[PDB]
Amino acid sequence: EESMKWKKLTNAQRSGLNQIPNRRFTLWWSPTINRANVYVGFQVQLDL
RNA sequence: GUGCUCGCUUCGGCAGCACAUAUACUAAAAUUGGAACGAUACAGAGAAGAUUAGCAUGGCCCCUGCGCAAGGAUGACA
Repeated sequence: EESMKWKKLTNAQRSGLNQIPNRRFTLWWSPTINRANVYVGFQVQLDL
């Protein structure tokens, strides 16, 4: 992600690269955000 | 069918008369065909650059060598 910070990327490529911090934050707090206490509703299993 | 004709005619009947005027995708049944993104089976990183190593070229500035052209200043008695 650091090496790609300056490599002449298109706007759509950079927009899809400023999401890694959000993905890492969501994964760090995943045992709390994905809880079924928060987000009441049906649960879905990843098929692997 | 109902009721009526001063009709034939008998109450057993007959001839005529008024009203009735055109429903239905019509259908109960006939058959043989073509068929999932529903399951199981497979795969499943389901969103990234699709790369980095040398050398040479190209630009600028010196230094050295060779060539071409045009030149400058200087040196040498018997």
